[PDB]
Amino acid sequence: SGFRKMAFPSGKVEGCMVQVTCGTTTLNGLWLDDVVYCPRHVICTSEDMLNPNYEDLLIRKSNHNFLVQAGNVQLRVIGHSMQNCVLKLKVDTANPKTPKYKFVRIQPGQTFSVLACYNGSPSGVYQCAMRPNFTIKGSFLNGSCGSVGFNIDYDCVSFCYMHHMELPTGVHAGTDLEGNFYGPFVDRQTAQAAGTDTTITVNVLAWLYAAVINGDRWFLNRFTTTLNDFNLVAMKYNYEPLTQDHVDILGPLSAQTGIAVLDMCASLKELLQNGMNGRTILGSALLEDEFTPFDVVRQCS
Amino acid sequence: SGFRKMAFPSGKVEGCMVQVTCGTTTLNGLWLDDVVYCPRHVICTSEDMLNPNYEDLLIRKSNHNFLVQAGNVQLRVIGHSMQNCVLKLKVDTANPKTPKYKFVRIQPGQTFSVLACYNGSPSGVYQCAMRPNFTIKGSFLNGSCGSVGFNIDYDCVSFCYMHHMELPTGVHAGTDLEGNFYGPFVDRQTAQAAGTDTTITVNVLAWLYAAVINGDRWFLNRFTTTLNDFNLVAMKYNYEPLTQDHVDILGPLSAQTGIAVLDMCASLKELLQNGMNGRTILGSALLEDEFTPFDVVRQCSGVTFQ
Ligand SMILES: O=C1C[C@@H](C(=O)NCC(=O)N(c2ccccc2)c2ccccc2)c2ccccc21
Ligand SMILES: O=C1C[C@@H](C(=O)NCC(=O)N(c2ccccc2)c2ccccc2)c2ccccc21
Repeated sequence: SGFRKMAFPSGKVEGCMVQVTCGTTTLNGLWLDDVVYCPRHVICTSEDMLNPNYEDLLIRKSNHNFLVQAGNVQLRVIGHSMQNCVLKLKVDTANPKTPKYKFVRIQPGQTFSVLACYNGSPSGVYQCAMRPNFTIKGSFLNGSCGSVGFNIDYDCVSFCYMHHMELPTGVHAGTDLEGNFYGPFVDRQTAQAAGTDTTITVNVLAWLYAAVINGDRWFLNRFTTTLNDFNLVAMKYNYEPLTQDHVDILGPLSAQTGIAVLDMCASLKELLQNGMNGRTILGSALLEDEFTPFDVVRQCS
Repeated sequence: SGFRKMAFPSGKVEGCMVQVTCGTTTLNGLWLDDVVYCPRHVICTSEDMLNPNYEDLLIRKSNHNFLVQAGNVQLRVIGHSMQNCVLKLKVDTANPKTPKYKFVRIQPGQTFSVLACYNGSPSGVYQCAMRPNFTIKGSFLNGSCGSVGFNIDYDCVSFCYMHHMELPTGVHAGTDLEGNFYGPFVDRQTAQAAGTDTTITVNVLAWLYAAVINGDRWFLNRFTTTLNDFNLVAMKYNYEPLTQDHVDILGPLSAQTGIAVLDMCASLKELLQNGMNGRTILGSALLEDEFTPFDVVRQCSGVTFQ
């Protein structure tokens, strides 16, 4: 019983964090096997960012210009290359603490744990969702660049986010570990902005189920709805559409509580229109959308 | 920018978790040097818990009646002893992943991270507070007993909590690592229940300071209050009394933001009496009390661990 914002244990990722220095800049990197991954903007000065030619900037760098340190030890850099917006530093030692891992690109709505680091050392761990507008709402300061986001499933780390920049609105932008940005962002100095955001409907439904597992019931009503009618209401209130896959993914929580998916949608429908009436669900006065149906199953069953 | 409920990195603690099995019961243990610490209720059958005589139960166990496993390697038990509500199993090898560590007893209102574990395998980590009523509002299922709570101080893990039971309201009770319970709970089947709880005032104020640091300023107003006047309103909404010590420890956040402590109390007074009128603070439509003053400073100043 209980329901908390729970992160993955971070130890397998802590064993991969390093510090990467190129000239006057230091940021974080991720050491897997004999490669260190970090944002390619490490190689840029402030003046370079106005109009960078990353391929030329990198031609003017050599292996010796990159200082890589794992705790107190310098790694020898023996090669360098760029894949999209990620720099890959080859080093002469494979990380002995390399976990089982994969790189995955996640969809909006999906959650992960962030290990916020500075200078290759950890500050803390917390859960984030990829927003529909491809930002995350993290907690990050200068020098957090190169911190990563991940999930852990049957002993295997799936890295899905590398942190690159904070946007003027105070939210965060980055890439997958193949170096492709999430959303319309770029690693140079230009006006760029996140669009309008929406609420992750399937996550809100998963959280309602969680509330029912923990004994909340007051929002269940006597009504039902169709998927198409629910989606008409959702759009008015800037909620993402709910798809049949979503319904299917919510099956297990449906099974466990007795509450048909469309009946829970009928509950949300009334909440979207009429609000929470001064009431709380699982410790909150707003509808929470950063728990997936898998986050809920993991903690509640 | 941003302000999250941030847990400690858990790697130093993950390397200490093991499984302990006695009869049909399996729960988690903490392996530090050549000792394994776990709840002593591991030695009890369901029959025994009505009125356990732990020293009579324990004297009847042999070393070989305990099965301790690190992963799927057996740690042979070579000695046992009880200290308060914790069992200490001496084992035949020292954990080579033992971090620097200390046992510390925390006070109510203080915060720590829980590493929730099942069958000796960590499943996740979250940050929570010790409630005024000495419970924790954790997230735990059957099997979680022996899971621990901790803080990190530079390179040192300060262990503060070991999980023993869920009470009937769905909150959590346990001990320090010397096996003394927080609060008036006991490790037997009783009708014990969670006493009346309050909101941790100082922590709410700390989080309003976090909000200001992050640019969320709408609840700042032109009024002030005295400490005594404030406490009258605190009493009515079931908030802990604010003391001059609490006022002192908000000193640094006050200095950083330029908002006097008693002006921030004036802002909270108004939020209590009026509510939020539809608005949010740091993404919440409720007043949050699980960040301490030091927690705000640590996150906002990018403190790391070694
Ligand atoms: O969460 C973060 C990470 C950090 C950040 O935003 N880094 C970005 C950054 O430093 N640059 C850059 C700038 C000048 C030379 C080279 C790179 C940048 C610029 C444009 C596009 C992409 C990268 C930060 C700073 C202050 C507060 C919060 C935070
Ligand atoms: O958060 C937890 C941990 C788990 C718990 O509360 N276990 C308690 C428990 O197993 N016993 C006991 C019982 C029979 C023999 C021996 C011990 C118990 C009884 C009284 C006093 C203290 C210990 C649990 C069960 C359900 C949901 C959530 C949770």
